[PDB]
Amino acid sequence: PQITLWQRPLVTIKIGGQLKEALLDTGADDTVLEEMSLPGRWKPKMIGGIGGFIKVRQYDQILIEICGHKAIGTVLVGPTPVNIIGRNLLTQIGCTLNF
Amino acid sequence: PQITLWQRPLVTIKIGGQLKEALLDTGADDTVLEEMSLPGRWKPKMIGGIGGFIKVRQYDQILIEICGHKAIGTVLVGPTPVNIIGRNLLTQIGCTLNF
Ligand SMILES: O=S(=O)(c1ccccc1Cl)N(Cc1ccccc1)[C@H]1CNC[C@@H]1N(Cc1ccccc1)S(=O)(=O)c1ccccc1Cl
Ligand SMILES: [Cl-]
Ligand SMILES: [Cl-]
Ligand SMILES: [Cl-]
Repeated sequence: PQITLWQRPLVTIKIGGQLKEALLDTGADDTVLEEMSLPGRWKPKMIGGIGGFIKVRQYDQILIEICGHKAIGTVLVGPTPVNIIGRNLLTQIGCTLNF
Repeated sequence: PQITLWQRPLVTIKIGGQLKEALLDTGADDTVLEEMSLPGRWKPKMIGGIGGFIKVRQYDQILIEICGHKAIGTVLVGPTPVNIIGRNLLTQIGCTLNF
Protein backbone atom coordinates (compact mmCIF):
# COMPACT_ATOMS: atom_id res chain seq x y z
CA PRO A 1 0.00 0.00 0.00
CA GLN A 2 0.88 3.68 -0.35
CA ILE A 3 0.45 5.65 2.86
CA THR A 4 -0.12 9.41 2.87
CA LEU A 5 1.45 11.66 5.48
CA TRP A 6 -1.50 14.08 5.76
CA GLN A 7 -2.21 12.13 8.95
CA ARG A 8 -0.01 10.05 11.23
CA PRO A 9 0.78 6.75 9.46
CA LEU A 10 -1.04 4.48 11.92
CA VAL A 11 -1.47 0.82 11.05
CA THR A 12 -2.64 -2.33 12.77
CA ILE A 13 -0.15 -4.94 13.94
CA LYS A 14 -0.39 -8.35 15.56
CA ILE A 15 2.16 -9.33 18.20
CA GLY A 16 2.02 -11.86 21.02
CA GLY A 17 -1.41 -12.85 19.80
CA GLN A 18 -2.51 -9.26 20.44
CA LEU A 19 -3.73 -6.65 17.95
CA LYS A 20 -2.43 -3.12 18.46
CA GLU A 21 -2.20 0.20 16.63
CA ALA A 22 1.31 1.43 15.79
CA LEU A 23 3.03 4.36 14.07
CA LEU A 24 5.23 3.61 11.04
CA ASP A 25 8.23 5.71 12.06
CA THR A 26 11.18 6.23 9.66
CA GLY A 27 13.00 8.38 12.20
CA ALA A 28 13.03 5.49 14.69
CA ASP A 29 16.00 3.11 14.69
CA ASP A 30 14.09 0.64 16.86
CA THR A 31 10.60 -0.68 17.44
CA VAL A 32 9.12 0.36 20.77
CA LEU A 33 5.84 -0.83 22.23
CA GLU A 34 3.94 0.20 25.36
CA GLU A 35 4.16 -2.12 28.40
CA MET A 36 3.31 -5.71 27.54
CA SER A 37 4.49 -9.28 28.08
CA LEU A 38 6.79 -11.04 25.61
CA PRO A 39 8.49 -14.49 25.62
CA GLY A 40 12.20 -15.17 25.87
CA ARG A 41 15.04 -13.35 27.59
CA TRP A 42 15.55 -9.60 27.67
CA LYS A 43 18.13 -6.99 28.66
CA PRO A 44 17.71 -3.34 29.77
CA LYS A 45 18.36 -0.46 27.38
CA MET A 46 17.82 3.31 27.31
CA ILE A 47 16.34 5.23 24.39
CA GLY A 48 15.88 8.98 24.22
CA GLY A 49 15.11 12.13 22.30
CA ILE A 50 12.78 15.09 22.83
CA GLY A 51 11.83 15.04 26.51
CA GLY A 52 14.73 12.88 27.63
CA PHE A 53 15.26 9.14 27.97
CA ILE A 54 13.17 6.17 29.09
CA LYS A 55 14.24 2.67 30.14
CA VAL A 56 12.93 -0.29 28.16
CA ARG A 57 13.36 -4.05 27.91
CA GLN A 58 14.96 -5.46 24.78
CA TYR A 59 13.60 -8.72 23.35
CA ASP A 60 15.27 -10.17 20.27
CA GLN A 61 13.79 -12.40 17.57
CA ILE A 62 10.18 -11.43 18.19
CA LEU A 63 7.55 -12.34 15.62
CA ILE A 64 5.35 -9.48 14.48
CA GLU A 65 2.90 -8.84 11.66
CA ILE A 66 2.57 -5.36 10.12
CA CYS A 67 -0.36 -5.00 7.71
CA GLY A 68 -0.38 -8.72 7.00
CA HIS A 69 3.37 -8.70 6.38
CA LYS A 70 5.13 -11.08 8.76
CA ALA A 71 8.49 -9.89 10.10
CA ILE A 72 10.94 -10.82 12.83
CA GLY A 73 13.25 -8.59 14.81
CA THR A 74 14.13 -6.84 18.05
CA VAL A 75 11.28 -5.21 19.96
CA LEU A 76 11.70 -2.81 22.88
CA VAL A 77 9.00 -2.67 25.57
CA GLY A 78 8.61 0.31 27.89
CA PRO A 79 6.65 3.47 28.91
CA THR A 80 6.47 4.91 25.39
CA PRO A 81 3.58 7.32 24.63
CA VAL A 82 2.75 5.61 21.32
CA ASN A 83 3.52 2.26 19.71
CA ILE A 84 6.37 2.69 17.26
CA ILE A 85 7.47 0.48 14.38
CA GLY A 86 11.08 1.46 13.61
CA ARG A 87 13.47 0.98 10.70
CA ASN A 88 14.60 -2.41 12.04
CA LEU A 89 11.19 -3.85 11.07
CA LEU A 90 10.19 -1.39 8.34
CA THR A 91 12.99 -2.81 6.16
CA GLN A 92 11.69 -6.36 6.61
CA ILE A 93 8.38 -5.46 5.00
CA GLY A 94 10.05 -3.56 2.18
CA CYS A 95 8.85 -0.13 3.27
CA THR A 96 10.38 2.91 1.54
CA LEU A 97 10.05 6.70 1.40
CA ASN A 98 9.07 8.11 -2.00
CA PHE A 99 8.74 11.60 -3.48
CA PRO B 1 13.43 9.32 -5.30
CA GLN B 2 13.00 6.08 -3.36
CA ILE B 3 14.71 5.82 0.00
CA THR B 4 15.25 2.50 1.79
CA LEU B 5 15.52 2.29 5.59
CA TRP B 6 18.58 0.07 6.18
CA GLN B 7 20.33 3.18 7.48
CA ARG B 8 18.95 6.48 8.82
CA PRO B 9 17.16 8.43 6.05
CA LEU B 10 19.49 11.46 6.36
CA VAL B 11 19.27 14.07 3.60
CA THR B 12 20.62 17.54 2.88
CA ILE B 13 18.39 20.57 3.36
CA LYS B 14 18.96 24.27 2.80
CA ILE B 15 17.65 26.99 5.11
CA GLY B 16 18.82 30.57 5.57
CA GLY B 17 21.29 29.87 2.78
CA GLN B 18 23.04 27.20 4.85
CA LEU B 19 23.17 23.47 4.15
CA LYS B 20 22.32 21.05 6.93
CA GLU B 21 21.84 17.32 7.42
CA ALA B 22 18.33 16.29 8.48
CA LEU B 23 16.35 13.14 9.26
CA LEU B 24 13.14 12.29 7.38
CA ASP B 25 10.86 11.36 10.27
CA THR B 26 7.35 10.12 9.50
CA GLY B 27 6.86 9.68 13.23
CA ALA B 28 7.14 13.45 13.69
CA ASP B 29 4.09 15.64 13.12
CA ASP B 30 6.30 18.72 12.94
CA THR B 31 9.70 19.79 11.69
CA VAL B 32 12.23 20.55 14.44
CA LEU B 33 15.70 21.97 13.87
CA GLU B 34 18.67 22.53 16.15
CA GLU B 35 19.25 25.97 17.65
CA MET B 36 19.70 28.50 14.85
CA SER B 37 18.76 32.00 13.73
CA LEU B 38 15.52 32.49 11.77
CA PRO B 39 13.67 35.67 10.70
CA GLY B 40 10.47 37.21 12.02
CA ARG B 41 8.51 36.60 15.19
CA TRP B 42 8.06 33.26 16.87
CA LYS B 43 5.30 31.73 18.98
CA PRO B 44 5.44 29.07 21.73
CA LYS B 45 4.64 25.40 21.10
CA MET B 46 4.68 22.20 23.14
CA ILE B 47 5.84 19.03 21.41
CA GLY B 48 5.65 15.53 22.82
CA GLY B 49 8.66 13.25 22.64
CA ILE B 50 9.68 9.78 23.77
CA GLY B 51 10.61 11.23 27.16
CA GLY B 52 7.91 13.87 27.55
CA PHE B 53 6.91 17.38 26.47
CA ILE B 54 9.21 20.38 26.01
CA LYS B 55 8.79 23.95 24.77
CA VAL B 56 10.17 25.01 21.38
CA ARG B 57 10.02 28.15 19.26
CA GLN B 58 7.69 28.18 16.25
CA TYR B 59 8.51 30.14 13.08
CA ASP B 60 5.85 30.21 10.39
CA GLN B 61 6.17 30.55 6.63
CA ILE B 62 9.89 29.74 6.49
CA LEU B 63 11.55 28.83 3.19
CA ILE B 64 13.43 25.55 3.23
CA GLU B 65 14.70 23.12 0.60
CA ILE B 66 14.66 19.36 1.18
CA CYS B 67 16.54 17.20 -1.34
CA GLY B 68 16.22 20.02 -3.85
CA HIS B 69 12.47 20.33 -3.32
CA LYS B 70 11.37 23.80 -2.26
CA ALA B 71 8.93 24.18 0.63
CA ILE B 72 7.56 27.01 2.72
CA GLY B 73 6.07 26.26 6.10
CA THR B 74 6.32 25.94 9.86
CA VAL B 75 9.73 25.21 11.37
CA LEU B 76 10.19 24.55 15.06
CA VAL B 77 13.49 25.34 16.80
CA GLY B 78 14.60 23.62 20.01
CA PRO B 79 16.91 21.02 21.62
CA THR B 80 16.29 18.19 19.17
CA PRO B 81 18.66 15.18 19.12
CA VAL B 82 18.98 15.79 15.37
CA ASN B 83 17.44 18.07 12.72
CA ILE B 84 14.05 16.58 11.86
CA ILE B 85 11.83 17.03 8.83
CA GLY B 86 8.35 16.04 9.99
CA ARG B 87 5.08 15.29 8.22
CA ASN B 88 4.14 18.96 7.81
CA LEU B 89 6.96 19.36 5.28
CA LEU B 90 7.11 15.75 4.08
CA THR B 91 3.64 16.36 2.66
CA GLN B 92 4.71 19.58 0.93
CA ILE B 93 7.34 17.68 -1.06
CA GLY B 94 4.87 14.87 -1.82
CA CYS B 95 6.42 12.18 0.34
CA THR B 96 4.60 8.90 1.04
CA LEU B 97 5.43 5.51 2.57
CA ASN B 98 5.26 2.40 0.36
CA PHE B 99 5.47 -1.37 0.76
O1 LIG C 1 11.36 11.86 20.09
S1 LIG C 1 11.93 12.71 19.05
O2 LIG C 1 13.00 13.68 19.27
C1 LIG C 1 10.68 13.73 18.21
C2 LIG C 1 11.19 14.63 17.21
C3 LIG C 1 10.33 15.50 16.48
C4 LIG C 1 8.94 15.48 16.73
C5 LIG C 1 8.41 14.60 17.70
C6 LIG C 1 9.26 13.73 18.44
CL1 LIG C 1 8.52 12.70 19.60
N1 LIG C 1 12.27 11.62 17.68
C7 LIG C 1 13.48 11.81 16.85
C8 LIG C 1 14.78 11.11 17.25
C9 LIG C 1 15.11 10.86 18.60
C10 LIG C 1 16.34 10.22 18.93
C11 LIG C 1 17.24 9.81 17.90
C12 LIG C 1 16.92 10.06 16.54
C13 LIG C 1 15.69 10.71 16.22
C14 LIG C 1 11.26 10.53 17.46
C15 LIG C 1 10.44 10.71 16.15
N2 LIG C 1 10.54 9.43 15.40
C16 LIG C 1 11.73 8.70 15.91
C17 LIG C 1 11.84 9.06 17.42
N3 LIG C 1 11.14 8.14 18.38
C18 LIG C 1 9.81 7.55 18.13
C19 LIG C 1 8.61 8.41 18.61
C20 LIG C 1 8.51 8.80 19.98
C21 LIG C 1 7.41 9.58 20.43
C22 LIG C 1 6.39 9.98 19.52
C23 LIG C 1 6.48 9.60 18.15
C24 LIG C 1 7.58 8.82 17.70
S2 LIG C 1 11.97 7.71 19.85
O3 LIG C 1 11.07 6.86 20.62
O4 LIG C 1 12.39 8.95 20.48
C25 LIG C 1 13.41 6.68 19.53
C26 LIG C 1 14.70 7.21 19.86
C27 LIG C 1 15.88 6.45 19.65
C28 LIG C 1 15.79 5.13 19.11
C29 LIG C 1 14.52 4.59 18.78
C30 LIG C 1 13.33 5.35 18.98
CL2 LIG C 1 11.81 4.62 18.57
CL1 LIG D 1 16.17 -6.26 14.65
CL1 LIG E 1 15.50 -3.21 0.10
CL1 LIG F 1 3.59 23.79 7.57
